[PDB]
Parts: sequence; C-alpha cells; structure tokens
Amino acid sequence: HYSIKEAMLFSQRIAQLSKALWKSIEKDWQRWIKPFDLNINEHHILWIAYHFKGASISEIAKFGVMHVSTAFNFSKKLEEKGLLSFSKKQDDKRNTYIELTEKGEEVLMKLMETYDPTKNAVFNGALPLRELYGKFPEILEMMCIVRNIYGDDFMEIFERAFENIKEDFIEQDG
Amino acid sequence: HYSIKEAMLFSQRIAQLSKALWKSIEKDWQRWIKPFDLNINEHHILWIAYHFKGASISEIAKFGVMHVSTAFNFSKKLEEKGLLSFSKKQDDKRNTYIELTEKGEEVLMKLMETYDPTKNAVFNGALPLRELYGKFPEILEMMCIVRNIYGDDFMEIFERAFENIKEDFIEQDG
Amino acid sequence: HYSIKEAMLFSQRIAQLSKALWKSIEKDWQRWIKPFDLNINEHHILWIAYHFKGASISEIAKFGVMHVSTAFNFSKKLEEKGLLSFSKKQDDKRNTYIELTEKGEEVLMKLMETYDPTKNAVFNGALPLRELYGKFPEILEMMCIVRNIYGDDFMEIFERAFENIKEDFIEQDG
Amino acid sequence: HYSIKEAMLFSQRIAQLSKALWKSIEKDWQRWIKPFDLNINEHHILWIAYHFKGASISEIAKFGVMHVSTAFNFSKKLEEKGLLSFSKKQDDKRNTYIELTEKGEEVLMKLMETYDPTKNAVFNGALPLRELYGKFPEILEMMCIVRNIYGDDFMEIFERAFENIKEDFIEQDG
Repeated sequence: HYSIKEAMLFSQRIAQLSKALWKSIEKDWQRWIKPFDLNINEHHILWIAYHFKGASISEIAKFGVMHVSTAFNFSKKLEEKGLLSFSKKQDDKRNTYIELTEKGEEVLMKLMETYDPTKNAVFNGALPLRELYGKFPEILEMMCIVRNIYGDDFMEIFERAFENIKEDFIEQDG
Repeated sequence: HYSIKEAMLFSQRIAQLSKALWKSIEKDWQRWIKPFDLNINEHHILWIAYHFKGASISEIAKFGVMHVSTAFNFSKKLEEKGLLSFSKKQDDKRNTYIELTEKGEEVLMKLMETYDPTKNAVFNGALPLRELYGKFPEILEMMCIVRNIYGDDFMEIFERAFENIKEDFIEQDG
Repeated sequence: HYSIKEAMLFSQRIAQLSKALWKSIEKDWQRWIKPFDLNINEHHILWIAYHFKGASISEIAKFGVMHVSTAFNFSKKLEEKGLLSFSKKQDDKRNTYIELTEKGEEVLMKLMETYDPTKNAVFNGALPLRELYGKFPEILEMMCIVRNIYGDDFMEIFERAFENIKEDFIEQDG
Repeated sequence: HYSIKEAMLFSQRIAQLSKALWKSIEKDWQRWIKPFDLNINEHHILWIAYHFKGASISEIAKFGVMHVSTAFNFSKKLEEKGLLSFSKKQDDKRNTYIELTEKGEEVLMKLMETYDPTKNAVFNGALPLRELYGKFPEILEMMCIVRNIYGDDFMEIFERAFENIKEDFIEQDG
C-alpha cells in the first residue's frame, strides 16, 4: 500500500534535514563546552548524571545514544578528572554505576553562567516560528518517531530535564 | 521577552532529539552503503552529483553540510575510484568542479536495487504517523528552521531530489 | 490520567477557534454564492453531486454535515429550479437518489469563473504560513480528529474533490 | 506565484473541515447548555463576562464572533433574567458596558459541575492524538490563521480563559 518512491523521498528528506540539524548543533555545542576541554558525549553524561543521579553505564548509553563501550571510556576519563564517581552494587552485579561530583556539578554551573542562546544557531532560527506560535516549536512530528523507535524509557529524559531545569538555581542574572 | 529557561528547555529538547535522529540514520545509512566501501559523506556527494550535475566542491560542501576541505578529500578518493570526474573552468577559476561517471551512476543504481525501507529505522517509526495523516510526515516545523539557517539555496536540494526521483528508472520491481 | 482542567482548556480553545473559522468562511462563502440565490447547504449538495454523481440524500446528509430532513428540503428546492434531478432505485428502495443537471453544472462553472481567492479571508490569512512551508497549510492535526469522528467514508470527499478538481476545465484564464 | 487550483483545493479542504468542527461542537455545546435554556451565543457572553469583567457589547461582539446587533439582543435577554448587568460610562459614552451577576456566575458553576468531556465529541476524537503527543493537540496551524485574521486583541481571550481556568474553584470532585 506504500510506494518505494514515497519512501525514498521521505528518507532523502529526513536524512538531509537530520544531518543539517546535528552538524549545526555540534558546532554550537562544542564551542560552548570546549572551554572546559570536554566533548558532546562527555557533557551528555554529565547532564544525564544530574537528571538521573545513579544510573548504569548501560542506561547512560541508552539515554546518551552511545555505545556501552563508548560511554565507559568517557565516564572513566571523567572520573580521572574528579567530575564523576563510580559505584558497584551489592549481591552480584555485573553493572557499574555512576554519580556526579561537586567539581562536576560546579563545571555544569559555570557553563550555565555562559549560556548565550543568541550564539546558538537553532535558537535564532526558531525565533520566527516562536513569534507565529507564541512559544518555541514543539516539533511533535519528530518527537513521535523517536519515541516509536528508542522507547518510552528513553523519552523520560525530557521530562526529568524539564522538571529539574524548572527547579534550577542561578541560570543567569535573575 | 524570552526566558533563558524556555531557551534551555528548547535547546535540550532539540539537541537530544537531533542526536537520536542522526545516530539512527547513520546506522541504517552506513549498513546500506558499506557493501560498496563508502561513507555517508562520499555517498552524499555521489547523490549531490546526480541532483546537481556540475557543482563546485564549495557547493558540494554547502549541500553536503561538510567542510570544503573535507569534501575535497572524499571527492578526490572518489575520482581515484572512477566513480567521479573533475573539471576546471575557463578564464580564471580558483574553483574545481565535479561530475559523476557511468561507474559512479551504476553504483547508485545497484544500491537502489537494494533499498529495503523496512530495515531503515525511521521508516518503520514513521509508519504510525503516516496512517493517521494518510501520508508520510512532512515535519514542516523542522524544515522551517533549517531554511532559516542554511539558506534557501541549500534547501533547493530537496526540490531537485524529488523531481529527479519522480523521473527515475528501475527503483525495484515495477 | 487526564485532568478535567486540561480538558476544559482544550474545549474552550477549539470551540473559540472553530466558531471563528466557520463564521469567517460563512461570510465569504455566502457572498460568493448569493448572486445565484443559494445557501451554503444547497451549494454543498451541488458540489457533492459533482464529486459523487448519484448519492442517497442520506449520504448527502453525511457528507454535507446536514440532517437528512434538511438535505431533503434543499434538494427538493433544487430540483424545482432544474439545478438537480431525482431518481428511485429498483427492487424495493426506501431511499431517494440525486443527480446534477446541465443547468446545475453550468451554475457551478460560472461561480468558478468568479472565484477570487483574494476576497476569501482564510486564503489571505494562510498566505503567511504558506510562505514558510512553501505550500498551503495542511492542518493535519484537525484532519485527524474529524476522521476519528465522522468516519473514513466521510473523509473520502476530500480525495474525490481533489482528483476531480485536478481534472477540471476553465477555472479562470489559463 | 500561486495556482488558482491549489487555492480551490485549500478552500474546499478547510471549508469542509470547519463545517464538520462547528456542527459537532454545536451539538455537544447545546446539549450542555440547554438544561438552562440558553444558546451558544448567550453562553459565550456569559463566559466572556467572566474572562473580561467589564466590556463593551462591541468587544463582546468581537470576542464572541457576533454582530453588535446580535450581541445586544442576547445581552438584553440576559439582563432580563438577572444573569447579567448593564452599565454606562461617564463623560460622553455611546457605548453600553456589561458585567456578570451572582445568579449568572452560579449558573456557570452548576454547568461546570455537569461538564462530562466524555460526551463531547472532539474530546474523544482528540484522545488518539493526545496519546501520541503526550498532551492535547495544540492545532497551531489553525491558530496562526485566526490571529492573522481576527487580530491579536481577539486572541487574548485564550490567555485570560486559560489563566482564569487555572485559578478556578470546584470544577468537579477534587
């Protein structure tokens, strides 16, 4: 009931649009986090550690869209800075668990003190759509596919990010 | 008139959603193109060469969301396969121009003969939204930001991709 | 799992938005059809008769969002003009069926010769959203609810309207 | 730059969709308000009176999508019930102003005690889209046209309706 043509059209559409979105976010994300000598995957774990305090590196991998192997290496380089701590559970656990540090939290805070959304590209690009809608675009069409792929357990990172950001101290002036 | 809080919420929203979209497309794109020993940026140039027959590597970079330096190296490794050809313009041109080859076109065709949209993730993930809308999601909210960033000249790749795909031979059976 | 508050908010939202949409379409629809001394429900039947050539007044009621009683009276006043014809089926049929006339078709055509979308309000109001999307808004969110209510058989009027309009003679110049 | 064909397609699309939306809301709105012997335009004024305490009948007409003449007659039949009160301003005012009564407020409250969103059609029809989006559809595409027509001053009724509904007593149990 579905044409291969309309499929290829869809795929070429979203593949070009997704690469434009990640590559532009990469540039603004890296410039924001490079003054602390970190990469986007390491920072992802540092924010995942704030939003979920104690999580297996396997969960860090799922929420981080990383390989388990990849998340291990960056988490270990993060402990070796003191920005993160490691824990092992009782009984019999193969899993290795992860928490943040006061040095790690403070690094996130001084990054928050330097958050200029003006410099970020997608922010300015979404200012037109915000003025017509009254609020930032909620891109529900995209959000539906991602849940329908990664799972509802993956999507819960948005909820906990929002609620923790809602109860947040000293973002900037005021 | 805009809260820094609603900005951070937006940024964390789209940054998590964009990374999920590119990483899942990467895996399905690479598996599709790896039987020919190519990467996603090289294939991008091979499709850009079909949709725009003669283009500067600088335009290949803009449409490809690549650095000019990066597009040069992959285009040169593509000529050294015979999948692509190079040209230089008259008068005085610093620019180096690019065309496809019959070997390069045929490689795209045998990849088209192996296009199973079932294996691609975002395809199956968009089947729910297609049934409710009658047709594949057009994600216009995203498409507006990207144009408002990369430029209308960048966006013309979708038009020429659609029209060339509409006039396409032997995708699969029928 | 659902708040009565978010329900009331939704209802007050769509009830105010729907009344604004119908009342503004009423004014532009009536001004367009009043030079022929017809109402919006009568014209609806005249277009339903073009898109579905022979239909029961009960189907005219479903597609017309009219009562069966209401559709009868207007269809009868339409036959008594010669803009429409009536038929009765074989065997044993309670139903009364309906077709268009050459006088009725020509009335639709001279209305088509007078279609100025500039005067229609929603047209100009949708010009902003069309420029950002490249094409007229497809309001899929609304279209999903209506199908989920009236039925898929009701929705088929859009398909046959589009395809018949695609194969249409002398709309205006060219 | 715009086809008359794509215009007619758009108009037939939204005209059929808007009539389906108003007619279905009419039936559920009237059944909800008929036990108090009121019509949808009268109830509209009674809610406009709650959301804007003292407003000219001309503003009631704009927010109510009514004629000034029509809003006068229903407001006068509302005062003659004691559900509403009238006032005249100082200096020199042609305008006649309007406020609610305790009898009028209590009528709205006992209607709120009888609000079953299950019986309302569009509510159940929007339950599918809510489950995929996590929240009720916000139909921003429609909301943009209406603002681009009726004006931003008209749209402020949604803001004051939301904020007043957010600070509301005894909707139902809890």
